[PDB]
Amino acid sequence: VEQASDLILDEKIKVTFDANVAAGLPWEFVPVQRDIDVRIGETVQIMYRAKNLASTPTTGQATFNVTPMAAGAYFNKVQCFCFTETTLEPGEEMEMPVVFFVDPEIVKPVETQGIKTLTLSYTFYPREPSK
Repeated sequence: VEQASDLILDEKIKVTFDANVAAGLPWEFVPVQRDIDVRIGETVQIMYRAKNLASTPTTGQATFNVTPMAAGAYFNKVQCFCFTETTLEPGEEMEMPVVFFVDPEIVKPVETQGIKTLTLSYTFYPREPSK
Protein backbone atom coordinates (compact mmCIF):
# COMPACT_ATOMS: atom_id res chain seq x y z
CA VAL A 1 0.00 0.00 0.00
CA GLU A 2 2.57 2.47 -1.38
CA GLN A 3 4.79 0.67 1.15
CA ALA A 4 5.47 -3.07 1.40
CA SER A 5 7.26 -4.06 4.67
CA ASP A 6 4.97 -7.11 4.99
CA LEU A 7 6.38 -8.15 1.59
CA ILE A 8 9.94 -6.69 1.74
CA LEU A 9 11.74 -10.02 1.68
CA ASP A 10 15.39 -9.94 0.69
CA GLU A 11 15.36 -10.15 -3.16
CA LYS A 12 17.24 -7.06 -4.25
CA ILE A 13 15.45 -7.12 -7.58
CA LYS A 14 16.85 -4.96 -10.41
CA VAL A 15 14.52 -2.79 -12.56
CA THR A 16 15.25 -1.18 -15.91
CA PHE A 17 13.19 1.88 -16.73
CA ASP A 18 13.32 1.97 -20.52
CA ALA A 19 12.59 5.64 -21.27
CA ASN A 20 12.43 6.44 -25.04
CA VAL A 21 11.46 9.60 -26.97
CA ALA A 22 10.93 10.63 -30.63
CA ALA A 23 9.64 13.63 -32.67
CA GLY A 24 6.02 13.12 -31.52
CA LEU A 25 7.10 14.36 -28.05
CA PRO A 26 9.84 17.02 -28.57
CA TRP A 27 10.40 17.06 -24.78
CA GLU A 28 13.67 16.38 -22.92
CA PHE A 29 12.26 13.24 -21.30
CA VAL A 30 15.09 12.38 -18.90
CA PRO A 31 15.18 9.04 -17.09
CA VAL A 32 16.68 9.51 -13.61
CA GLN A 33 18.74 6.33 -13.93
CA ARG A 34 18.37 3.67 -16.61
CA ASP A 35 17.84 1.18 -13.79
CA ILE A 36 17.55 0.61 -10.02
CA ASP A 37 17.14 -2.22 -7.58
CA VAL A 38 14.43 -2.58 -4.89
CA ARG A 39 14.23 -5.12 -2.02
CA ILE A 40 10.99 -6.57 -3.55
CA GLY A 41 8.76 -3.84 -2.06
CA GLU A 42 11.29 -1.14 -1.08
CA THR A 43 9.43 2.10 -1.94
CA VAL A 44 12.06 4.09 -3.86
CA GLN A 45 11.37 7.57 -5.23
CA ILE A 46 12.34 7.94 -8.88
CA MET A 47 11.48 11.28 -10.50
CA TYR A 48 10.90 11.93 -14.20
CA ARG A 49 11.44 15.27 -15.99
CA ALA A 50 10.42 16.70 -19.40
CA LYS A 51 11.52 20.14 -20.64
CA ASN A 52 9.24 21.11 -23.57
CA LEU A 53 11.70 21.92 -26.41
CA ALA A 54 9.04 22.71 -28.99
CA SER A 55 8.74 26.40 -29.90
CA THR A 56 4.95 25.84 -29.78
CA PRO A 57 2.82 24.06 -27.13
CA THR A 58 2.62 20.26 -27.39
CA THR A 59 0.41 17.55 -25.99
CA GLY A 60 1.84 14.41 -24.46
CA GLN A 61 -0.15 11.21 -24.12
CA ALA A 62 2.66 8.76 -24.39
CA THR A 63 2.35 5.02 -24.90
CA PHE A 64 4.28 2.30 -23.07
CA ASN A 65 4.78 -1.45 -22.65
CA VAL A 66 4.74 -1.97 -18.86
CA THR A 67 6.49 -5.41 -18.75
CA PRO A 68 9.64 -7.42 -19.43
CA MET A 69 7.06 -9.88 -20.90
CA ALA A 70 5.28 -12.01 -18.27
CA ALA A 71 5.11 -9.57 -15.37
CA GLY A 72 3.91 -5.95 -15.64
CA ALA A 73 0.94 -6.72 -13.35
CA TYR A 74 3.55 -6.92 -10.56
CA PHE A 75 4.92 -3.44 -11.57
CA ASN A 76 4.02 -1.39 -8.49
CA LYS A 77 3.96 2.14 -9.78
CA VAL A 78 1.41 4.43 -8.07
CA GLN A 79 -2.21 3.85 -9.21
CA CYS A 80 -4.85 6.56 -9.96
CA PHE A 81 -3.66 7.52 -13.47
CA CYS A 82 -1.20 10.22 -12.47
CA PHE A 83 1.55 10.07 -15.18
CA THR A 84 0.72 13.70 -16.05
CA GLU A 85 2.73 14.77 -19.13
CA THR A 86 -0.57 15.82 -20.83
CA THR A 87 0.35 19.21 -22.39
CA LEU A 88 3.11 21.84 -22.06
CA GLU A 89 3.76 25.34 -23.45
CA PRO A 90 7.09 26.03 -25.25
CA GLY A 91 9.89 25.99 -22.66
CA GLU A 92 7.91 24.59 -19.75
CA GLU A 93 9.63 22.17 -17.33
CA MET A 94 7.46 19.25 -16.28
CA GLU A 95 8.91 17.16 -13.49
CA MET A 96 7.21 14.74 -11.08
CA PRO A 97 8.21 12.15 -8.46
CA VAL A 98 7.08 8.57 -8.94
CA VAL A 99 7.46 6.06 -6.08
CA PHE A 100 8.06 2.49 -7.24
CA PHE A 101 8.69 -1.14 -6.28
CA VAL A 102 8.35 -4.68 -7.71
CA ASP A 103 5.57 -6.86 -6.25
CA PRO A 104 7.00 -10.09 -4.75
CA GLU A 105 3.78 -11.65 -6.10
CA ILE A 106 6.03 -11.91 -9.19
CA VAL A 107 7.61 -14.91 -7.36
CA LYS A 108 4.29 -16.81 -7.28
CA PRO A 109 2.62 -17.70 -10.66
CA VAL A 110 3.81 -20.00 -13.47
CA GLU A 111 3.52 -16.87 -15.69
CA THR A 112 6.71 -15.34 -14.38
CA GLN A 113 8.42 -18.08 -12.31
CA GLY A 114 11.91 -16.76 -13.16
CA ILE A 115 11.11 -13.26 -14.47
CA LYS A 116 12.89 -10.75 -12.28
CA THR A 117 13.99 -7.64 -14.04
CA LEU A 118 11.02 -5.34 -14.29
CA THR A 119 10.89 -2.82 -17.14
CA LEU A 120 8.49 -0.24 -18.47
CA SER A 121 9.33 0.66 -22.08
CA TYR A 122 8.01 4.24 -22.32
CA THR A 123 7.73 5.73 -25.86
CA PHE A 124 7.34 9.52 -25.94
CA TYR A 125 6.11 9.62 -29.60
CA PRO A 126 2.51 11.06 -29.94
CA ARG A 127 2.39 14.26 -32.08
CA GLU A 128 4.34 17.52 -32.50
CA PRO A 129 2.80 20.46 -34.40
CA SER A 130 6.38 21.75 -35.00
CA LYS A 131 9.55 21.96 -32.84
